[PDB]
Amino acid sequence: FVEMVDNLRGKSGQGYYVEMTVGSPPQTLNILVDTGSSNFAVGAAPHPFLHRYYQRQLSSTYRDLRKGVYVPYTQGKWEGELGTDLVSIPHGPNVTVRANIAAITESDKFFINGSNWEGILGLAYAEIARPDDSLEPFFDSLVKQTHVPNLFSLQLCGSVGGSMIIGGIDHSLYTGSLWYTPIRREWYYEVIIVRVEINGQDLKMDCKEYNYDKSIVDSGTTNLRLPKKVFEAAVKSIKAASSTEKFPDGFWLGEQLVCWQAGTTPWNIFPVISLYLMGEVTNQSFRITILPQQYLRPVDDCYKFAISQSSTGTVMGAVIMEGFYVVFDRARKRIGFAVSACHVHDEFRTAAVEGPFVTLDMEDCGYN
Ligand SMILES: C[C@@H](NC(=O)c1cc(C(=O)N[C@@H](Cc2ccccc2)[C@H](O)CNC2CC2)cc(N(C)S(C)(=O)=O)c1)c1ccccc1
Ligand SMILES: [Cl-]
Repeated sequence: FVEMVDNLRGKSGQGYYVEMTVGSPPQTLNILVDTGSSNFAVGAAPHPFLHRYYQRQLSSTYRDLRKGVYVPYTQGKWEGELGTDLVSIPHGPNVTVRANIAAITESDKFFINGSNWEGILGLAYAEIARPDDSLEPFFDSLVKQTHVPNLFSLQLCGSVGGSMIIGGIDHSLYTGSLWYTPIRREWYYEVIIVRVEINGQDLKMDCKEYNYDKSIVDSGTTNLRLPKKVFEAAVKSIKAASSTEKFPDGFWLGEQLVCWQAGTTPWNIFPVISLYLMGEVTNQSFRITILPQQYLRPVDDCYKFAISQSSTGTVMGAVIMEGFYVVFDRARKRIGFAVSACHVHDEFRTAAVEGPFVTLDMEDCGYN
């Protein structure tokens, strides 16, 4: 699928986007790729931060749906006007579909001043689509209206780059074997984590903990976010493996940045981290392992701590995704992980995907 290879750009900390076109003739926009949301939504007014925006009056295929949408985030809020128009992805399959568009007419703390994107492509399911499940998401319009197979894969390469392969997989982007975890239910890309090790040390928690109340795969979130009760323990252990050097008790966020002279970065006082994921077969699991490199983000070389808490559940943000090629195999209701060809890896230890493991009572790990 060489046409689609390297079709993502970005800057550290500012997200991964793909170029799309909207309306007739096409208007070109950069659009953030987010697997943790389900609306396609673009700037539609001259917000000053925006390099460009969808100008509906210039498109003959635009059709008004005469309905509004209001999407608060955690911090990031937008409001827009629903319509539909002709959408296409230059570095994607050679098709065009009529999809839903939320013309963003007002927003607070959503756009990033200095970024080079103007929109968001929500790749999750109708169930979490705003205003409600009737608003069909982009990918579902894609598949229903063309021959494009019901699947996509992401390689996010941590100025950033990567690939979104729409409709398939490209073997050039990973090594070894793909391992697959079921999508527990189609709303977010929900999965079940069944064991967590730090440096190989289990945290011997109840595994219902690791998924309280969700575990999810989300390209639109920077961090590995862990549930309150899990975050606490994770922290204690990673803080314990790391006690060669002290650090502010607030830096284990969040609340500060940490620093070492460039090259002085203390890589190894940090443990690799492992999530075991439910496998395809009863009582079988597999693990994904990431480096401190993945969860220590460049912001003198000052890094942030990419793990954090959530009353939301686990969020396998880009901290996770950067180590792997992730295949969203909607057709078979499963997600696949393979070691990424582009992940950042030193010479002492690299990211890994391995199995099979035996693990009992995996069903018991799904919070209900
Ligand atoms: C842009 C940046 N995202 C961020 O840096 C960032 C974004 C979000 C955020 O909420 N992202 C949105 C999409 C969304 C995307 C962009 C703007 C608004 C909404 C996404 O739909 C969230 N999905 C959750 C509802 C399940 C959340 C956080 N976390 C709270 S955090 C501090 O724990 O990591 C960080 C980023 C950087 C690199 C890679 C990916 C994303
Ligand atoms: Cl439609």
